[PDB]
Amino acid sequence: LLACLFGNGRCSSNRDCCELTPVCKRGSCVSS
Repeated sequence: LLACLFGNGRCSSNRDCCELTPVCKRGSCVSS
């Protein structure tokens, strides 16, 4: 069980973020 391989606020898709942040909008991870 590991849903977090980034640890930052920048991404390229929803799955590119961590568990605490299941959304990726504007190329930035967010918690919805």
